[PDB]
Amino acid sequence: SLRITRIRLYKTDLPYVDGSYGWGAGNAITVARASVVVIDTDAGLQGCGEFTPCGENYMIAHSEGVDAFARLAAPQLLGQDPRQVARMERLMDHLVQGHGYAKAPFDAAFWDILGQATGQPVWMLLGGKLCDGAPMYRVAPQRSEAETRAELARHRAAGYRQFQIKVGADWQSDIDRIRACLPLLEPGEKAMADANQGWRVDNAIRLARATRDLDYILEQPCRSYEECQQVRRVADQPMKLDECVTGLHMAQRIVADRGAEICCLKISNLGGLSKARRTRDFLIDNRMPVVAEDSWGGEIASAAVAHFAASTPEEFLINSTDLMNYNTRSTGLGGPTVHQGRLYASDTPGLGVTPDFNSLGAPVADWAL
Amino acid sequence: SLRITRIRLYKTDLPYVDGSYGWGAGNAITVARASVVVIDTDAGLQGCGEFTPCGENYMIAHSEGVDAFARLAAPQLLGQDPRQVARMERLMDHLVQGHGYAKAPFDAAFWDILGQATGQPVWMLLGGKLCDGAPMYRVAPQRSEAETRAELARHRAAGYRQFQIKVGADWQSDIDRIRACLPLLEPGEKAMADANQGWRVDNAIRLARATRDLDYILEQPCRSYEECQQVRRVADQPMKLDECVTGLHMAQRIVADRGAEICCLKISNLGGLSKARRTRDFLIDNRMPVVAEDSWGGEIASAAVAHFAASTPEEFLINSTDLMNYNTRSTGLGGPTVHQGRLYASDTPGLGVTPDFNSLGAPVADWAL
Amino acid sequence: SLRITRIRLYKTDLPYVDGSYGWGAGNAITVARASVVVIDTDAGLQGCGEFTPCGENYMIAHSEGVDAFARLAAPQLLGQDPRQVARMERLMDHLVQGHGYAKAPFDAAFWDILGQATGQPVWMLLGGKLCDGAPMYRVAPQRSEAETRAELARHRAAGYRQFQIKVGADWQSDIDRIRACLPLLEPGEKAMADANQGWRVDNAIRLARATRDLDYILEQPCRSYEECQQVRRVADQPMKLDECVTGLHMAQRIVADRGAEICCLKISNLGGLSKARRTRDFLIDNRMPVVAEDSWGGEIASAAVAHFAASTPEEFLINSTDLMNYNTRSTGLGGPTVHQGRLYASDTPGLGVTPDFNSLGAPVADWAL
Amino acid sequence: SLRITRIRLYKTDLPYVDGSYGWGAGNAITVARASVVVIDTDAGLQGCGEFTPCGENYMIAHSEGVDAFARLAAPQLLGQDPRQVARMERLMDHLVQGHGYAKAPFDAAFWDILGQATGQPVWMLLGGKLCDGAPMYRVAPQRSEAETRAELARHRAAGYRQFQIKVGADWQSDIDRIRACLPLLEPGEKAMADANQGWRVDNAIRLARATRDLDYILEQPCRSYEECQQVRRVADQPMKLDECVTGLHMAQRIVADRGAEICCLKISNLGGLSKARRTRDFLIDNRMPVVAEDSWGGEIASAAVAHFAASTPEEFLINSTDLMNYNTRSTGLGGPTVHQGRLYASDTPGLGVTPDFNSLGAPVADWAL
Ligand SMILES: [Mg+2]
Ligand SMILES: [Mg+2]
Ligand SMILES: [Mg+2]
Ligand SMILES: [Mg+2]
Repeated sequence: SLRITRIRLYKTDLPYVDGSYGWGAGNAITVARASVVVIDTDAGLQGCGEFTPCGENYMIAHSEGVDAFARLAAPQLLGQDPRQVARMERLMDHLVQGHGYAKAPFDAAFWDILGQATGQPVWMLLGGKLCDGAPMYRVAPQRSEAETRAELARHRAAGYRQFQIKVGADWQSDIDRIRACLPLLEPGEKAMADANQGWRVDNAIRLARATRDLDYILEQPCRSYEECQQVRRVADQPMKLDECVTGLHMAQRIVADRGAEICCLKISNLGGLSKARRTRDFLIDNRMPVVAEDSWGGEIASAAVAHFAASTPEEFLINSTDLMNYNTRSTGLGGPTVHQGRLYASDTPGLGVTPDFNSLGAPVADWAL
Repeated sequence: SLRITRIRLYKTDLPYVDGSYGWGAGNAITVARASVVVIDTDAGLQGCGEFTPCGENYMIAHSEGVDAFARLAAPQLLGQDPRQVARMERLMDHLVQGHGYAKAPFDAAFWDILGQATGQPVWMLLGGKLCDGAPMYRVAPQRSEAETRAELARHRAAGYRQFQIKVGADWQSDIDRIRACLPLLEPGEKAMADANQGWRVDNAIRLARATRDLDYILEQPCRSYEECQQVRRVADQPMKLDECVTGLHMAQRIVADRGAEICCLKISNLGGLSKARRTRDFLIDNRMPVVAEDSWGGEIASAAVAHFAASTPEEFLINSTDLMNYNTRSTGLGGPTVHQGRLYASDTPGLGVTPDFNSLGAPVADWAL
Repeated sequence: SLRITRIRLYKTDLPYVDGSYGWGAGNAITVARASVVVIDTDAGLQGCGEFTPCGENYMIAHSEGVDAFARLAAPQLLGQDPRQVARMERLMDHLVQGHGYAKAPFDAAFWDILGQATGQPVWMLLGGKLCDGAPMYRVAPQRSEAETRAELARHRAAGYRQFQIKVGADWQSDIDRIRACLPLLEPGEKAMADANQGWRVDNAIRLARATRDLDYILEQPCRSYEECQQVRRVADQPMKLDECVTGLHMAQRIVADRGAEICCLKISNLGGLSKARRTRDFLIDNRMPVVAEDSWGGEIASAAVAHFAASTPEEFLINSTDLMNYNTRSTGLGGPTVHQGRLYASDTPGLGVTPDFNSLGAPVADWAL
Repeated sequence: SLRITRIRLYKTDLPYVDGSYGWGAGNAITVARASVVVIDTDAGLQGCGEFTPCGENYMIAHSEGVDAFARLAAPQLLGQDPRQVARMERLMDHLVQGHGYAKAPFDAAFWDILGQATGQPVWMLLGGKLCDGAPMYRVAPQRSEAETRAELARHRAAGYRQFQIKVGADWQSDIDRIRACLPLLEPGEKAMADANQGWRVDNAIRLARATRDLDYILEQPCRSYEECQQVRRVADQPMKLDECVTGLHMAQRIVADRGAEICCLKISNLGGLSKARRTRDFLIDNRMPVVAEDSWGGEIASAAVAHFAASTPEEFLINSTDLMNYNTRSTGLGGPTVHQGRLYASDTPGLGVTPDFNSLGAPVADWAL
């Protein structure tokens, strides 16, 4: 028998590593606001979760929305059994409809507590270690042709075989970016051109027609699924859908249409690790390749990502990412590690992460039974 | 770290409690043939699982198929970590395609071992106790109409408030059998008419038109999904689909069509608890009412059923049944308990059931290292 | 009048002529396990049939399943009239649902008995000799450039005009294999790239795109039909479906969608010569090109293949294969022949084959009336 | 080895046993014009076939069309092997397109020859005796309440349990016919209202709505399939489709829509026994109830019908009919028999009928090798 005796909410800043990070149609990242949920039990077990967006207009999700949900839910979540992850899921969904991003860090703490109570890592409770090290990608580059060929060779020797070309702000120069990058990677390598919902549908098509002879992954060219499918009418490139993959309902529709070659799964865009796990399991059973990820964050959100990716079948997992190494600051102590281009989950009980209390500060809100 | 060190296959007879069990187009269960899989490990943890068909021609499943599969798979499973349920699932699926019924006892034994290794019941590893005592039904087999009135008094006495009327042997007398049964039930009580694929489409339509002024659940009127949809065109009765619900592919088709009011989920028909869980979770998310069951069997089969039912949201769980109480003989020691017409899962680690070695006899096959 | 008086089951090892057979996503048939069914009658007419899998995970079928089926069904088949193939078909399908592969050798033995009782070869009862010598293909060859050009020349000289490029284990080098083999063929000639369910959907699309300028038959690129259709969205190459063609239900779907250019018909994957003939005749009437085959096997299986091929209209028959020539051991005495790259059925009554009792050994099971 | 040496065409009058035969929207058949084909071989095996329309405007078929087909095709069939029924089918279809009704007597004669060459009845060559005595219907009656009771009592005692009401000339009084006939038959019995393509779609709907509380079979209410489907939008009655079922293509459409509860199969409307068998087997595999019959005719047409019925699975065979007993004159010697309201095929080799050369008179056309 277990009871939740306390809920606290922490908030901190996570500056970008380079200082400047561009995405989509001219968006700006410099500081990302983190929300850390800490849940305490009468047996002295404590779990932590995290939601951090990559921009406040990236998905149907913003940083102040975690506080507002917690204020309604946390008094109603006190005295309840936290290792019963699905029971907590249904209770949080009975308290407020939608708002999945805000429930996400609570759910990760519940999975963390389940892991500690069972003496097992989170990947074990998600089915086992189906992937020994998730493959990763490098977000490189932007620079000169001679510098690009050098930096790709530094990524190649480090073990990276997959590269993201960040596009979506100017379809015409994006054509030039794609055309110049692809002869610079060698035979076995993957390039994904992510527009981050950035192109208008006509301009997306012009780019597809101009790069029709080329082998790359066309990733989220437009905002809606319907615009993306309209681009797909012309585009033969393996299409990766990301921001529009908001849950099981959209996954069902992507499957019904065979509407993408890769589905990108962001844990908090799917509304928590419980819902993210169910969407991937559905997509895997329908033999759809997936990426296992979250929007942004430090060690705590990255620990959930690592366990999500390790529990994905190796045959169908395209990549994952090391979200904690995109920041100069931290949210938790521990989390996942990176070894030779691959992302590895912890094998210790729970999420393998505890809150970095000194980085976060005193809690901004607090509910004790 | 854990390894499978021994696999034993057991076979035993399970005689029916009321002599004959009339189901379908003229079939009968007097003695059902149980198949029990016992898995040993190097840490001394033992898991067990059971498949028992309710008739050898009922679904795409028969008792001798378990032996056949076990001969092919069991040497390949020795030395493997049975706690990693999804890894075993994919291993078994890599070794043979389909034949899910035969993989089902092995899958139940893994969830048993993982349960013991975590110190938790199977319902906790399936999400939590989302239902505290599954509302039960009792099947009233194909007998005379004067002696099913007394059987519905006998089953109501045992605390059941839901009754499955076995029909499907003759549409004409089945109309009479339905019309006589319905005014013999009190407020709050439900009836389902299960034809067990027995009716021809034209006859099923005739039955549906003749009983249009009545409230009962029309269950699997014909063999195929398509046939049942042809009936549904005319039949306004809530339709339960059962035998044709073979997996997630069918679940997807049923949801796309909104093709039933109830989907029955038999563990062995879905290919084990791992796959059953996922079809359950998919249907609940699409707000399809479910029944959590298996085909037939003793305490071991019933243990997996009870944990499956307990982790199903009570809002969407129509019923389950106590399979172990249909037989005069046992497969297991322990298992689930029933109290006032509700089925309760065990709260002890693992499945909460061990093999009844004295009832089972010497194993028919034994693989060790 | 005729009655089955004895059913015997034989099992034997069929080793591959060239050691190992590399198919699909990295699989190997070093030794195949043959299942031979032998049926005796009260007029002393004997029938025989064979199911042998090309890998135990190739389709929904394994070698131990025949044994399992026979144990349940054979006591019920004694005393029954084997000439009446549809009655026997019916009976089997009443005893078990699905498991068509296991029913397949029984069905072939019945067609064998009907042929002997009517004094006609099996092709005659299948409709007549609609093809005089079925075209064949060679697997060809994974070698040098000169050694390939020379080995294709000797197969060409021997009468072969069609070649199978075995692919499916590595999309990237599979591109190279297709690109290197096509300029080595001359122009009346046909290449089929069989991935054997090997590719992930995205990689199959990459391959199809990189070889869009090339004329070849793209064969079963992915596991499921839906995945193959997703590849077909992009690939203009004639598509051959094979392992997903499991029955009439699927053929209807394929025809409705116009979803392939060639349908590959494996006798045992269709559930026997009775269901294979009906699926064949359905596709032919809808003007779909067909291949007439089976999974694997000796002379007994090949005899069923040859008569199946001989009764396929020449205009729509793509090829067949000499399965008996892939092994170093025999299941049968007699069987079909190969002349100038073409497969010829026997013209003597029945299947044209008797069991090689010296090779088969002691029967593993024997039921007598 | 066998060769067609001689083809003869005969023509004869078959007067209706009860004067005039009222069907559809104002049609009457008093004398039907039979076309009998007689095929001789070099081994002295003779085969016969028959097509007789029930009215020249009944289906896409008339009596004079057999002559026309024969004059074009018969010189091209001399020297051919008649036992190879699919080779003959495909030769005919190569010589002319469509006109299957005219090919139908030739097809029957080839099945006759094959049965003689193999020493087996045609039902054996169509799979076996899957129905022992096909159930029959009586087209009765059409008169007063006192006279209908006496007529249904003699039919009941004679074994009949199924009754056709000939309607379709006046929807308004067809409502009254249905309404007055249905309560004059007991629990087990059945009744089909055959409008024989006769109602206009709005009138068919008015009839459907007026009788929406009644248990009968709505048979071919309108001419086209689409008109029938429009009626079916409103009509919950089991729908029987007949004249519009012209072949496999239409049977595929019917299956896809699940657009009927019974399909009526007329051998000559399907283009002969070969296509008729393939269409039936397809519908039975899709679990559609069928009627096995033909348009009209004497002992030769009825022999083919009885063999067609006998090889239809009894679970799915609704009824058949004794065509020879509707006429006062003969086309053949032998044919099927009737006992206790069931139609029985012959067990002797071939069709079980020879041409009644004395009734047929001089051959109208004669082709010799
Ligand atoms: Mg992205
Ligand atoms: Mg049921
Ligand atoms: Mg193939
Ligand atoms: Mg009719």
